[PDB]
Amino acid sequence: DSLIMFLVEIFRSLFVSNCIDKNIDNVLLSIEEMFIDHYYNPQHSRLKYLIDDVGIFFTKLPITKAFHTYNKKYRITKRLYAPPTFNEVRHILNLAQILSLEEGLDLLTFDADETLYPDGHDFNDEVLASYISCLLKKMNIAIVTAASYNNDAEKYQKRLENLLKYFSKHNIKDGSYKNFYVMGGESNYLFKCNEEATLYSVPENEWRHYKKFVDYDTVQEILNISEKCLEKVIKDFGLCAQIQRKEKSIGLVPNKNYMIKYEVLEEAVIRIKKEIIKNKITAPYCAFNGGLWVDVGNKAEGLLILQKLLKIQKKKCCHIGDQFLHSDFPTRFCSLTLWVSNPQETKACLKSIMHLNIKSFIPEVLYENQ
Amino acid sequence: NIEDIPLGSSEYDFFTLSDRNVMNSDKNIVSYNQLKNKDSLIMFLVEIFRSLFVSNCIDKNIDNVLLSIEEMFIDHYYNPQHSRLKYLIDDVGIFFTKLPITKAFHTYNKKYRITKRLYAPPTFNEVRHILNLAQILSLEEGLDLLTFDADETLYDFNDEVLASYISCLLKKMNIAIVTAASYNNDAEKYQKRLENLLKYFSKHNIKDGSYKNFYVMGGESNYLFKCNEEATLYSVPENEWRHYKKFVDYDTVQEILNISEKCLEKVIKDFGLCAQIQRKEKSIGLVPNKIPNYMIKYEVLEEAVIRIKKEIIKNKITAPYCAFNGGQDLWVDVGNKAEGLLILQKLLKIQKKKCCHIGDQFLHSGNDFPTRFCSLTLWVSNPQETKACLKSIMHLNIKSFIPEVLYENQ
Amino acid sequence: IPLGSSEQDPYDFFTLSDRNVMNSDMKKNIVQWNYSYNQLKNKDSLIMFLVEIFRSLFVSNCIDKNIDNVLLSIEEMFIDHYYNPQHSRLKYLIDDVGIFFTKLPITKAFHTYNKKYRITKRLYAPPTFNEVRHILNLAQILSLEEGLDLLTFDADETLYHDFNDEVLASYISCLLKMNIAIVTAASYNNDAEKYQKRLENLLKYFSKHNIKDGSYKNFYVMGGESNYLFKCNEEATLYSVPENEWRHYKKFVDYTVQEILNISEKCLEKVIKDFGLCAQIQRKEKSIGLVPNKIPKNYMIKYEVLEEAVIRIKKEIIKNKITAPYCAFNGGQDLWVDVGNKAEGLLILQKLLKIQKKKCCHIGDQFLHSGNDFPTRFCSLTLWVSNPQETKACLKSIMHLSFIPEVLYENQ
Amino acid sequence: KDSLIMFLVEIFRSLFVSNCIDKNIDNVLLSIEEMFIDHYYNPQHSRLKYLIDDVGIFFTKLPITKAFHTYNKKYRITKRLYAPPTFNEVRHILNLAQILSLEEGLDLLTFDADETLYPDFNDEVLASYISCLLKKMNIAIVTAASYNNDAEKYQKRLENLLKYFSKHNIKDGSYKNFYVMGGESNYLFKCNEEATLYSVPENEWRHYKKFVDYDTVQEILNISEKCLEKVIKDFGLCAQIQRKEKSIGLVPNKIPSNYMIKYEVLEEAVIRIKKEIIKNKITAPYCAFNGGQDLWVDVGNKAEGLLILQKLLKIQKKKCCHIGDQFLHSGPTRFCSLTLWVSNPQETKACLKSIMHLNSFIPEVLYE
Repeated sequence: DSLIMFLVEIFRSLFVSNCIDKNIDNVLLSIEEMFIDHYYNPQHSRLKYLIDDVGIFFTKLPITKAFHTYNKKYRITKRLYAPPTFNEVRHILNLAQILSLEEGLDLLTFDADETLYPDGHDFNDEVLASYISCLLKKMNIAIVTAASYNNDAEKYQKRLENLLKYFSKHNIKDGSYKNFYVMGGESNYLFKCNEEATLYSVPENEWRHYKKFVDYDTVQEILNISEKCLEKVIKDFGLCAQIQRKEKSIGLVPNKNYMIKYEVLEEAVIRIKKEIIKNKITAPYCAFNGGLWVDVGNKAEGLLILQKLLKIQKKKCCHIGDQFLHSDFPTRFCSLTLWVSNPQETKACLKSIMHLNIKSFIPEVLYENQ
Repeated sequence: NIEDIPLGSSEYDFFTLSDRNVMNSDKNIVSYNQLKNKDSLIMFLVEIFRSLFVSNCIDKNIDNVLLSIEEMFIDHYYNPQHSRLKYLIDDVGIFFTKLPITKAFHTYNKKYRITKRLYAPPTFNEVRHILNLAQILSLEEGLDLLTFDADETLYDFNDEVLASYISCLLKKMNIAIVTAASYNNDAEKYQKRLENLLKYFSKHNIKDGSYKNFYVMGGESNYLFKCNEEATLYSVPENEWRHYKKFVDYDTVQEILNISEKCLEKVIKDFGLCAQIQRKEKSIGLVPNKIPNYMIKYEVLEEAVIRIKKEIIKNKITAPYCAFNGGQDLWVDVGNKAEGLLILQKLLKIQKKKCCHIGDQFLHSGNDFPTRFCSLTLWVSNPQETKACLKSIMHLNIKSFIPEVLYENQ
Repeated sequence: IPLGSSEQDPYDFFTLSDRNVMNSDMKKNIVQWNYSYNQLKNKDSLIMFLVEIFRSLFVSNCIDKNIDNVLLSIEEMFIDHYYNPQHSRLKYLIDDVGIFFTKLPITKAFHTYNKKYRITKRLYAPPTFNEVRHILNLAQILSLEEGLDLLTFDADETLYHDFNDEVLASYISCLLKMNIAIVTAASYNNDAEKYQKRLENLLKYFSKHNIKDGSYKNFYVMGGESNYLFKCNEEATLYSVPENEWRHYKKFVDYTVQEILNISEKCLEKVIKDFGLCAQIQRKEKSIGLVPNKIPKNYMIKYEVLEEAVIRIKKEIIKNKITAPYCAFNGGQDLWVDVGNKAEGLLILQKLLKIQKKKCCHIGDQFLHSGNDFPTRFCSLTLWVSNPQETKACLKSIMHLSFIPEVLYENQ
Repeated sequence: KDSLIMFLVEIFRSLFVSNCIDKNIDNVLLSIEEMFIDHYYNPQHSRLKYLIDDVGIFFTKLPITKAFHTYNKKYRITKRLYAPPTFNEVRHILNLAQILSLEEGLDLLTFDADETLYPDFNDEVLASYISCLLKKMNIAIVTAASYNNDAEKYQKRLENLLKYFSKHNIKDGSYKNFYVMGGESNYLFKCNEEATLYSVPENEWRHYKKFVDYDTVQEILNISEKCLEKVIKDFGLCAQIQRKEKSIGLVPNKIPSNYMIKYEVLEEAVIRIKKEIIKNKITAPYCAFNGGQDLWVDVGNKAEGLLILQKLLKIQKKKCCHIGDQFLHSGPTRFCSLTLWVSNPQETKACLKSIMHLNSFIPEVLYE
């Protein structure tokens, strides 16, 4: 809600000034030169001054070609009473990031909790599985999830079986199955795929040196502080819920199920962080309300581990998620992040990613089949 | 009559909260001015509880604050035009009953203990619950008519526990269904949408005379239907209830659709939409084509509504209508669900303190359906809330039952 | 004219109009810089509408380059609103914008202000509300290629106690050689001499410079907002213009006038008893006021109590169903309800002199009055000046209507 | 108190729109006073600190409930049906609670001269109160005007106040308790038997001040001088750069018979200065101030000077009270001593009259 709101008001002022359908190249190219200036000198840039929480530009964002591409198809400037909206600027920034990938991509990462199964149940989309299939032939595919199953690959495969079903038919002969990765526990458990389209655990020895270290005792007392507070949350609000503890995660689960108020869940999240602050713990963790789980580790550092493990340059990486569902350390600080809000947008970006170096193909981020 | 209800049939959310293609699931994360204009009475109470919370007194004795609010509510019930509440909030509505807002808060606070929170103040959704509680607690003498907004709270129908509650309440009061769907006077198509509800009526509502209390208002306020002993819908002739409705000349109805048709044809050209226009007897719509369905941008559909409203003002038309979106298509109806409610209580000769409407104000504008003007309204956002409110209505007068507006089994 | 004599503006917890607390020019601009967006937007919606446009151009880092395409598009809307004030696109975006009696060259006004003060060279301070108040004042002055026949001043806001500025008495004098009108809420019946005492040093200047060429006849004074008219004679002395002479240009209000005074008096008597005020009520033929008593100086009435009393009187006016035009103001230390309207007093002066509205200009400070009482740009072109330095700058530009118009600094 | 005043403004607004503020609101007020008392005991872990981050520290227990009753009984703002409490009335109530918390009196009373004493000093009734208060406490005046060691230049501004001391505060030796701190926190002065200012040697009080070396003080002025030099050329100013040893200023030139700089340019230049210093990794407390017509960046701050006079005169923080105007410097002294926010001379004399009667007199902070 920083860079998007930045352009939204700019377009709102061009709208009410009655010039947004005319030649706004002078305004667009000044913003683009701002973005190019920020890409070269990201510290003490002019964009940094206006938007202090702005990330790092790993690419040169062609925001002028992104607006012209979106406006030629959807004619948002021909609307007399409806200015450009939050979602249209978001589509334009997704359009600019895809257009900036002239070199191509070697690693494409997904947020499964938001992109592959936002419903909360196993993968289920053949067309989406087909896009991931053909993209796996050209690049590495990694999937990041907050599921807490420790290191048993059968539980993670249960959620992605419909996706691994498609790998069985087309992704075994050419050896592309070797490049598919799964990071469980946000950033603590890694899995790969074999010839039989089955997930197997990658031992820590093969990738532990790519993850920043956190003390075992530090991990535990994070869960200890989280445990006592949830116990008080149960007694304070008379909840019919139970605490489920794992090696690096602890959760507030309702008994089979019972409904916990969304506000009480948010209240519990604010008691946890505030308590961890009072004990002067500096280790990164992720207290998450799903409509509660406290994982030691976040999905952003999990994207970092995968970039080091595969030895990929920041330019050739792109992450796909839905920032509506979390409001968190932004994953945009570690990779190029597309923001998709429904499956039709996800299949639109994946189709344009399949045609990156092709000039005849126009980038689309909203309608897969239009 | 609809002349007394402030309709704004022809009168911006940069975040597009009402866009359900992007707002796909339970909404909770995201909105101040948007929630305020949907109901200024809720946000009026949200700001008062927030100050009591930040003054560190919301879990102590706040009866002094609640009772002065309740007295303002009682006074607004007695003189709704010159009351203090009418001055602080201008678009409140009419309190057809005295609202016991204090006991409604104690009831919600005793079960959910929202004042025990240290960091989350009472939210907009919780005050809406407390309001629904006050509306139900005010029904001390019962209900004679219960209206449902089918498009917002019922839809086809597929909920056996919901059908059972309606059947149980059908034995005690008139049940009316108001839908924006228009299938002319053919009750077959309306029967297909309410089939599982009518099939339940066949089993439990035929022997007693309860099936005679079921009404269906199609076309928002244009096509009325009743239920026979075979649990089958049949048209109530227009001549039977036409005098309960503000008369709109047939020449005015067609001209409204003619204005809407030419605006929509221009919207098709301006944006290259793969859509066509299907025209009904009293309604007209912009419908996306089927891909050899297509998609029209949510912002283009919102642009088309405003153009249609602005062109109707240019043509000096004061007839009530409802130009609205609906996610995927555009629809202009020469009809109004608020007048549809007024027709029903005039036909049934119901006094206003014995009527209750159930709808989801998130999915409609306050210009089309103004808040608290036809009857007392319940704002529900999910079926579990609907089931909880119906069971609470089912257990009126039953002192053993504590009214619940959020959780059915809890 | 969309008058809201009994309506009220949104409440201001910051009390910007409280002159006792906001008594420094340094205090005002700091609070203007922060706690002020809602009040400034209500004082003039077209200025704040332009502030947000430049703020977006500034933040996009293009305000230093060629922004003519934005400025000329804004100017086209001002021309279309001048040609169709009822259903202009500008009317849709700004409901309370008002009437443009002239074609405003807003592009040429921005250039003129920017080339002298270089507000565009700033990197951290975008254009402010007061600078887009200045560019618009310049746009209205540049719009008078066909000049002015009448120039009106709000003496309560722009000239004064009594008139005391000979340099300001120099500008009006040579301007008097066009019609000059003085509008004042001060009510002294048809007593021509009591109005003289407050314009004493202005009229004494007229005696030395405006008698020979006969310019003294074109000077007018509207007293009681719109109740008592005065002219100037050969001896620089005000004399009463009989009400019979001009009353047909004014909306007739039934001698209804007395009932407004009875309503306000009874409300102010309750106000005194409610807050234990050491004040009395003074009643004139067409006005009534709450004045504090003398200290056995004079006592002090709270600004908020004066605010409460104003709202009460206007609500009591509504419940009595009186729709006659009037003005109840706060006045800082004393309250006054007058059966008259300065905006109506301007229309009388325009009708009395039969002058086109394109040839009329008004000088006043909108910080000191409400828009429901004097609507924006509905009687004539209006210049919003904040201190005598801006008044002399604007008057000097009107004099030389080689000269580059200046509205901010008299010398510079 | 900008954050604390709006805290109560918003709470009294809800009591207004709930129709209960004229009724008995003792439960709401004493719930607030309990939060204030808990903050006085544990300021770092208080509920109030979570609500207001910049609340600071309360050196006294605030009787905000008694302050509300006192203000409302005389002015009856709860009888207003349409004008809820304003920012100023809560500010008046916050001044009442602080004066009411001084049960044991004051040993030091401090004045910001630029904000509350300069309408040169010309007010006899104000000079009469200061003379009376000097007979029972230490009176300190803090000024941003820096004339270095030269006491004759400072005395010009306080002449009519010092000449009032000459006729009343000399026989009892009250002049020995009058102090002047020029340069914000750099030049201390005292008064002698002739009602005349004399400078105090810095060696005698420098140990009460955090030390900044000639190397650091000068670099503040070097960066400011070059940023101000760019500003004069950027906007074509007819102004000069006046450099002193501990301050440097942008001063407009006089007219041929002074010129005026746009307030936005003076604000544009302060921001350029501050952001350039941060680029140079300087963390020393300086004060870049706008002041309407001329810019001044002084090495030092008025708050540091209040701490200097506290340690020098051996004054407990409960016995200190500062009088200033925070409308003029909202770009805080509340962290060093009890601070009253006054906006006009009548408020100053009202608050001062209440301080003379700290030990039947109902406190007043509005009209004397």
